[PDB]
Amino acid sequence: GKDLNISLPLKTKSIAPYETDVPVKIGAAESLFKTNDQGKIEKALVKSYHQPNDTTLDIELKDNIKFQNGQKLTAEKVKSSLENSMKKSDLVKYSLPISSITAKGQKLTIKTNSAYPELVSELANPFMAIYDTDAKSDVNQTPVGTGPYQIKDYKQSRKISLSNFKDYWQGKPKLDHITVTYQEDGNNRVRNLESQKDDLITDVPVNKVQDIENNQNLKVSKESGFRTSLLMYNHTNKKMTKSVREALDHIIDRQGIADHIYQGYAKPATSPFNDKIPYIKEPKLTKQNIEQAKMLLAKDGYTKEHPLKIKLITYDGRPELSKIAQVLQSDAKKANIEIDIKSVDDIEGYLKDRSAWDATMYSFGTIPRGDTGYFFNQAYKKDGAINKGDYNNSNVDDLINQLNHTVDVKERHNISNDIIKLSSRDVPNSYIAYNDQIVAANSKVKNYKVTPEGIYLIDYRTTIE
Ligand SMILES: N[C@@H](Cc1c[nH]c[nH+]1)C(=O)O
Ligand SMILES: N[C@@H](Cc1c[nH]c[nH+]1)C(=O)O
Ligand code: NI
Repeated sequence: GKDLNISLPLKTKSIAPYETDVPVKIGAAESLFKTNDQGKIEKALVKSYHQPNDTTLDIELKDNIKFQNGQKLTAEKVKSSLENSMKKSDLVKYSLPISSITAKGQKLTIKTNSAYPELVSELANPFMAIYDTDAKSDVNQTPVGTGPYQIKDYKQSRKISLSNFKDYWQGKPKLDHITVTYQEDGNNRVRNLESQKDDLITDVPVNKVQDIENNQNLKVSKESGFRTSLLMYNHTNKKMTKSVREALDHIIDRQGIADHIYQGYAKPATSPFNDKIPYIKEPKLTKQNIEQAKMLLAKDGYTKEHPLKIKLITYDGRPELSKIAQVLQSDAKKANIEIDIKSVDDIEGYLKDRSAWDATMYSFGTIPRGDTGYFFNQAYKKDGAINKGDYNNSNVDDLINQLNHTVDVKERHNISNDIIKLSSRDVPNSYIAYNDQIVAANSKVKNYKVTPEGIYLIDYRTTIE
């Protein structure tokens, strides 16, 4: 009727907002701040804020906002939500170095111990979305947010059912119900769309784009965005030496991957960050060189008779990753590396066992809110939430720590580029492509978001005509 069916990759376990960005994506939860369609930070739940000095953030919340259970969004509710998320999630904790929070009425004051200029930016992170900590339901199954669609039922790792919250603060939402089901295989997501089992899908495989564009019942939307595919190394395994990481870096053919695997919907990568960001100084592009890789591997004693063995993990959710793994395996054999590819259904859970993998295909949104700090703190610091391979170098740590208290924006750019230059020498990961996000829908579905941060999808204006 006005019911919308969505098919997404990357199944979740908990759907607490501090465990996954899914509740923000599907319209259930909202953070204090957001980014707009051009990627700039804006107030969302906040009416006004001020920073009287470099350790104090004063916020006044909007006065007309309710949670989906009818409770008012007050400063006390925001305090308890943020404190709970800090306690329950390392990602949230390491992004928000908050020393205290005080609340009265609609006003809250957030303090830090020292200057952290990216604090407001990180309050736009979907993992910091606000939920009602006093709700008498399990936040891991049916959290209660302020968004336009309330989660009514969750079948773990399979299906989320949401219903219109009529008193949504920005206006009455335009759909009656949304059903989200997980499907990891992109070809299956496309088949579900073509058969009308689903109405909106994300992460469309590039080789299906033409088939969908050809269909007059469907439409495809693409956004270049800020997501990077990569080969991530497990630094806790002593065999993954600098020579080995450099060898693998030279077996990748980034230009060929962008042209033939992504069919032009990606550009070859050097650093984590898309080269379209104008202040980023990218390292030199590595061109494939099998002879160089063989020479590097000989440094550690590997030969055709005694090759390096690598267990490489992959997953289906981002559909080009496993196509890249196959061609890495074929080419690596020419350089005396035998790669065994293991495709897994739950990538984040699988990689927690650091004895079970040598390298993994991976993807990540490296600059979702306009600053490089988030990525460096989460991917290049020990215990950072996306640093699955435990990369850490004290010299890089020092620069990241300096960046965190640096207010002057041009100085932040300079330190960021120094971190890129120093870290690149270690080959912490091999960044492969800056690739577009491709979303497809039935033509009757209108006003979903396909914007550069790669997080938002559903809002109170999304509809079916
Ligand atoms: N960060 C990886 C793996 C992941 C699973 N769920 C969320 N992320 C990706 O987005 O492709
Ligand atoms: N799937 C999102 C969010 C995430 C957090 N951790 C892993 N993934 C991304 O890769 O950017
Ligand atoms: Ni992810």
